[PDB]
Amino acid sequence: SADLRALAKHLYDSYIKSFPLTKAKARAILTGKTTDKSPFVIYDMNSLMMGEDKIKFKHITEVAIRIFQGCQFRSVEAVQEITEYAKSIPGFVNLDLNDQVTLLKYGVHEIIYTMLASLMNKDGVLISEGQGFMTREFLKSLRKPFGDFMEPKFEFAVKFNALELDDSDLAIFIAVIILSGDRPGLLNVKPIEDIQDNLLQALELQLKLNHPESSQLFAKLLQKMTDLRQIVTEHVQLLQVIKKTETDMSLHPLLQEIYKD
Amino acid sequence: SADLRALAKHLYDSYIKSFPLTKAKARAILTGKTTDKSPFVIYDMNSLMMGEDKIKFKHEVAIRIFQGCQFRSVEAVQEITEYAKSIPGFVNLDLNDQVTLLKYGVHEIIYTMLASLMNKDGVLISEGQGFMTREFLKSLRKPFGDFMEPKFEFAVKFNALELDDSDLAIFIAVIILSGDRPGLLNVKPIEDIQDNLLQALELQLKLNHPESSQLFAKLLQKMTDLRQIVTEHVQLLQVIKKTETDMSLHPLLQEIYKD
Ligand SMILES: Cc1c(C)n(Cc2ccc(Cl)c(O[C@H](C)C(=O)O)c2)c2ccc(C(=O)N[C@H](C)c3ccc(C(C)(C)C)cc3)cc12
Ligand SMILES: Cc1c(C)n(Cc2ccc(Cl)c(O[C@H](C)C(=O)O)c2)c2ccc(C(=O)N[C@H](C)c3ccc(C(C)(C)C)cc3)cc12
Repeated sequence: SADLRALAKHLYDSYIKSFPLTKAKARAILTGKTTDKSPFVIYDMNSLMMGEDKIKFKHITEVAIRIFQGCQFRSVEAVQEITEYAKSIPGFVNLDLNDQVTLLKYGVHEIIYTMLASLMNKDGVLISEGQGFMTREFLKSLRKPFGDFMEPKFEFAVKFNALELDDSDLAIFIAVIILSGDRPGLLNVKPIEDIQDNLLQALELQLKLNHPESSQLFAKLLQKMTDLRQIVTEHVQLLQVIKKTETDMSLHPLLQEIYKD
Repeated sequence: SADLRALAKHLYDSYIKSFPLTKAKARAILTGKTTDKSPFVIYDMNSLMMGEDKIKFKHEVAIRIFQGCQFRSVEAVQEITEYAKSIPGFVNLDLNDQVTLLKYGVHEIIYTMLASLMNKDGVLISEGQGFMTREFLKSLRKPFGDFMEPKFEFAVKFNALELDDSDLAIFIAVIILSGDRPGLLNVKPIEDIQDNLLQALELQLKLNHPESSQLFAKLLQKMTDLRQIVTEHVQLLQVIKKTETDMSLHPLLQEIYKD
């Protein structure tokens, strides 16, 4: 039980270090103060063109494309954040290297949607590391197939953010997603599930000591893993339609090499 | 706590009352126990066509097998419907909500209970008196050949938890009482009923499986594997309705597929 506190704090610390924009920092920005500087708001086409001028995005080499490709940049950015984090989970580095890769290959989408929930409200999502805020309505207004890209993630974020999880809770949750013993292609599932049994224990205790008035929060949190998986499925189906019916490229074939799987 | 033991006992009795073929019965048939009579195995044609003699058909071949397979499915929708009414609070909800909860829950319940009738080599049929092999089903002409295999793949993973009926009774309740279903008017009274069911399920597993860590959590993550075979199955329904348009889908099952 103290061992489990050690694990929960350890992961909280790794999560702080590995991820720039935490849920507290992001919640702050999304709702009035802490009133340092408001974010640039993109709400419509014209506010976008000024947003590229002002904020200055790292991914600028249409329009519904250019945003789609910002997500990809940021996703690939995030994957390295997630990989460094995975390496701090007790036992992860000592697993077979083939298993490590597999776990990350399948975990990362699910983890990206989880931490994206942290950056969203009902009305939009923080971009450029907190400097910006793109409206939900604007994203739903983009043409097919791009109008329906972001919406399944907002629908999710609304339900997930209602659980009112802290970063100390998310940190453990993230480690549980990564260590799923049912990913296709794993060679040695035993030690994976051992580690996950420990993370789940720690999550259940964390969840009790931190939210003792919210009954069965543990069970409700594990039920959202269903909703996570269904978003990765709805998203693979969309990448299908893009690679099928879009000149989603030109390209530097060296770019689409970077942004494949 | 005592009240959760009480809810658990109540739901177990409604399970036994509403389902003719329990897991425990299934398991006794599948092994070699003297409590139950060994099944007639069907592993190809002639075995099928000799199984016509030792019974039954339902009450071409891939058509005749899958038409009856749907008949047993309506019956199961009836058995599940009757079980659901026993769950404290369910019948007190909005009527619209009662149907929504069944519309999305039945498939998840059917495939959970179908696991009880299965091991890796095949599946119990005709109330336990036949057994049809996995390879035989897999040899059937496409698209029906690939119909049963996801079910087998889930079942083998799920039967690994070694749950028994007193555990399934509660779990099946939790499935039906999910507040995250499309088109529900008042989620909140549903979420409260589910909150009790999980509390009850938690205790039930800790008492009935004291040596197996995080079975509460391992079990709940299997709902992700169920949702997946439901979505895989409607994809396959679309294809069946176009290739073999000679085949009738029962209206109760018509209404359920619109999601
Ligand atoms: C991390 C992330 C964020 C912050 N957003 C919102 C968002 C919305 C719009 C823009 Cl222009 C954007 O980029 C800006 C410039 C930024 O954050 O700096 C970000 C996202 C929007 C969508 C996604 C997303 O769906 N990523 C999926 C999981 C994804 C897609 C494709 C890949 C591969 C590797 C296959 C290319 C991985 C992951 C991820 C994110
Ligand atoms: C409850 C159930 C059982 C016990 N099985 C195994 C099985 C396999 C084969 C037969 Cl012939 C069978 O029926 C016998 C006669 C019986 O009475 O038990 C049952 C099943 C196999 C499949 C399914 C299932 O997926 N049913 C869905 C609702 C379904 C949808 C659509 C169709 C068609 C092909 C008609 C479009 C069938 C079934 C359900 C079951």
